[PDB]
Amino acid sequence: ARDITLLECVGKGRYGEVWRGSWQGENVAVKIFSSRDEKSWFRETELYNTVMLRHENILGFIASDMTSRHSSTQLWLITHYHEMGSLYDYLQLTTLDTVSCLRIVLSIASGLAHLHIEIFKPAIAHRDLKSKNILVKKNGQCCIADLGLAVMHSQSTNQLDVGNNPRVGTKRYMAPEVLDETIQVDCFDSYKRVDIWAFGLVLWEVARRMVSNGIVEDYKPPFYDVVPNDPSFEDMRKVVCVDQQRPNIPNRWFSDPTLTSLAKLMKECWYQNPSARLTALRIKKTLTKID
Amino acid sequence: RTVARDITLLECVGKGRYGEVWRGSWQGENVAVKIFSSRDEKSWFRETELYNTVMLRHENILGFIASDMTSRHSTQLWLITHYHEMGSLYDYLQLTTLDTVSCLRIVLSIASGLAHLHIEIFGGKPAIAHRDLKSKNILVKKNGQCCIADLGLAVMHRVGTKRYMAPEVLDETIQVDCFDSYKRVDIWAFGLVLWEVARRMVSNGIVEDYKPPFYDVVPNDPSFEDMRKVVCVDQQRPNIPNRWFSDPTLTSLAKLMKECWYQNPSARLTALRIKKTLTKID
Ligand SMILES: COc1cc(-c2cncc(-c3ccc(C4CCN(C)CC4)cc3)c2C)cc(OC)c1OC
Ligand SMILES: COc1cc(-c2cncc(-c3ccc(C4CCN(C)CC4)cc3)c2C)cc(OC)c1OC
Ligand SMILES: COc1cc(-c2cncc(-c3ccc(C4CCN(C)CC4)cc3)c2C)cc(OC)c1OC
Ligand SMILES: COc1cc(-c2cncc(-c3ccc(C4CCN(C)CC4)cc3)c2C)cc(OC)c1OC
Repeated sequence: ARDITLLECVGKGRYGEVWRGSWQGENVAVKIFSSRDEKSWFRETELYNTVMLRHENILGFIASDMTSRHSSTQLWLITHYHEMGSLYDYLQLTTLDTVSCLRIVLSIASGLAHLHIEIFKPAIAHRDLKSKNILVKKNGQCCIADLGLAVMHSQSTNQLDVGNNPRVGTKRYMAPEVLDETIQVDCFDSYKRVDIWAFGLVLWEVARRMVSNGIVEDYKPPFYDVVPNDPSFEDMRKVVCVDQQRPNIPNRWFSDPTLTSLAKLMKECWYQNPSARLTALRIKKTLTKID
Repeated sequence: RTVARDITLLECVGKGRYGEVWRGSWQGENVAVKIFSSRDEKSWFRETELYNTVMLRHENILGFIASDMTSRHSTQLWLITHYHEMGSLYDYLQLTTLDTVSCLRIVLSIASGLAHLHIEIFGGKPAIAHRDLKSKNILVKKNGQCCIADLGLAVMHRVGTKRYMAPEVLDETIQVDCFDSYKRVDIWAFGLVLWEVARRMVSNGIVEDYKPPFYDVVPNDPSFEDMRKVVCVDQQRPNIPNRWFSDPTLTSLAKLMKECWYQNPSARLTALRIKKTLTKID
């Protein structure tokens, strides 16, 4: 059985559309790519051909299809379906206790460290980490989605595959070295460091929604207060590179041991010097020790 | 909205290192399903990337339907195309002789497919070199035209089958930074295909047996070294039988295949010049 039924659109954008569908009675997500984003479809297909990629905190792959008759091409990616939707969605309708906040950020760190670390599976940098690319599971863990911009590297064979996708990361989550275009494009470690920056921004988005002493912040995206709505590449460069802005730590976090620890972590994701930033493994280890 | 992805696999029509090819059906409609071996997965990725770049549509190119990747307990890679029940030119030449019209129709259809691969169109398509042209990678259609198959090694602007390698590939002098070099390698291979087909064309009651190129000078599964010695060191070329020189079509085809086999790659005819020559024969 390969028959798939499309039930409802759960997402529409420049990237294409995502549909909740049914396959052998089980929900599946079906991403239909815009022809503009054919290189992401191909790159995502290459990444999911890695057999050790499979991980509880990585969106689980089912199939990839390129179909064509005459001059018309369809590009499908079929994955497991997460009915609670993205972290970005989830954070806007719920506050978190300490246990939920740490389960979410530890699971994202565990997924990110699984991507970053070579197994003797190539080491993989994501390059578009953001709360819309993180899905919430019913067990309270998250999984990382969208490997369309991913870079691969094996130290074992001295291979670096940066792909040929002209797509760039989400402007709001771009590291300073990405915004000022100084990033070392033939250095694998540069791409892991951009992920750590983005992860710091996701930590901040999540921590704002953890209640302490009866106080919580509203859901906001990174840099909500310092850039125009729908910020341009230049808008983000101004705040991150010229103004040296970082997300503000609400003073109320400093009364809570958990939020104090998370504030320290996210600040170690945000050094302008990329080599100063924590590794995904160090972040995983710190979050394992926090309670 | 239902998406019927169910492909029945009905009979296996090919097996080998590459994996297997099956006659399949999708909604009553015959399809060909190439199921790749782990060994040959790079050929699935190269052909998928090519078709994700340019959706080739040509009567003399095997018709693309789908590239499918499925997760199992490992990854299955399927390429789905149009089905040609008459099979490969290699298989077809074994149990059939040709007359002048069918011979020219076969080789002009192959030239047309190859010129279409090779030509850059702006607007369009990149220039494409095949890199494994041979009679096994050509399929015969019921209208008596062929289509070129297997873009697994194709390059846009594994190694080729050793028996069909051009001198510059065997002696490792191919100018790898000039895209025209890959075109010239295809033309050499096209020359050998031409020779395989022309042997099966009847004239004055005579035909040659089906033989693969260099059948008389190298073993079955010839080594790289076996091929280099024949093609590069001794500079041998396939035999033109005397009986061809009594027939104006075979005389013109002998001249054509000779102009595909120059040791100097830049002296070889282009696919477009071969097409023109073939339109002036008979
Ligand atoms: C992969 O291959 C095959 C696919 C199909 C098939 C099945 N449903 C729908 C379609 C379709 C409908 C409409 C559009 C376009 C129309 C123009 N508009 C501007 C945008 C949308 C594209 C595609 C197709 C092509 C049938 C086939 O054969 C009978 C195929 O071959 C096996
Ligand atoms: C990011 O990337 C990919 C994501 C998914 C995916 C998987 N499960 C569930 C979803 C989902 C379901 C429902 C909602 C709701 C929540 C908000 N509400 C206002 C309407 C929408 C959102 C999200 C998605 C989007 C699939 C993908 O590919 C098949 C993705 O591409 C890699
Ligand atoms: C995912 O996988 C496979 C799918 C199919 C397949 C089956 N029915 C219908 C389709 C179809 C085509 C095109 C559209 C259009 C509709 C109009 N809209 C504006 C743009 C999109 C919709 C649907 C396909 C692509 C066949 C396959 O095999 C031959 C597949 O591979 C196993
Ligand atoms: C070269 O390459 C590819 C070829 C094909 C392909 C397409 N149509 C038909 C065929 C075929 C069918 C049947 C016979 C024989 C078997 C029984 N009888 C004694 C005579 C007939 C031979 C050949 C094939 C093999 C598909 C591919 O991929 C999907 C290929 O890969 C690019």
